Amino acid sequence: SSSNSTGSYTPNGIKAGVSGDDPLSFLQGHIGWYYDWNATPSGSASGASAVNMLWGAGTVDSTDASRLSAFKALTTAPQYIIGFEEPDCSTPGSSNIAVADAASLWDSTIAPWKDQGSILISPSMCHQAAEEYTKWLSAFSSQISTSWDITNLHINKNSMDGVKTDIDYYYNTYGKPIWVTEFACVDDSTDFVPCTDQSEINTFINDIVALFESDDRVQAYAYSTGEGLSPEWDMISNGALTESGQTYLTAISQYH
Repeated sequence: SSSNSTGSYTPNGIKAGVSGDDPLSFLQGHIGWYYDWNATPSGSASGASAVNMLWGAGTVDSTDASRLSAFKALTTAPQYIIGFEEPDCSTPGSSNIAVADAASLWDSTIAPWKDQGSILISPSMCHQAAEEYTKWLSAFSSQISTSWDITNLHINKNSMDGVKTDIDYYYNTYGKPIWVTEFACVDDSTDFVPCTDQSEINTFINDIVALFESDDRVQAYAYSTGEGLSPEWDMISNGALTESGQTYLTAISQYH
């Protein structure tokens, strides 16, 4: 053996993860990792790694303020840090940060942990592969002094062709391993229309989990439990695991 992160780029050798705390009790034993958009996840699961996150710059609302303040009070080095949630968007549950402000915060507040072994995951673009035209991440990449280890994607698509478009764009541009920190069935061909048909949702979840497992560029992925998606996409409903939640669980259980 030879003479650095404690963590692997695929946490615990399981690509599959989840966003949010309510799902953990249900997915435990079949996921490598989890996060809940807080500085530290409030939930816990044996067998999986907690992933830390800095959601934003701390001014969108009092939750943004609370998360930045918790992140600055960390005294124990994260294994993994996810960067800002959709700083390129201004709509609900997006962090809405100008490039220059985000670069400075990344460098001052996230980057120092790399020295302690933390794996750095980039901010997520809401614009997906249209980041080619909006140029938020590309300008951010130019302005930061400490780069990321792992390129962070949000995939909101309704076909594997669209999923591949996103992975291709980000892999061809940066040549770094990818984490899909949120995916959802959404028709984005025209505007942003979340999928509502359960049968199409099931096919999507089964298809995308197979794609991600087989794609060596994708080192981790997580089902989105974020805001603005269809009720049929909800993983949890009145404390129960929904059909969509069960389709994800069954799909990731074929692997681990």
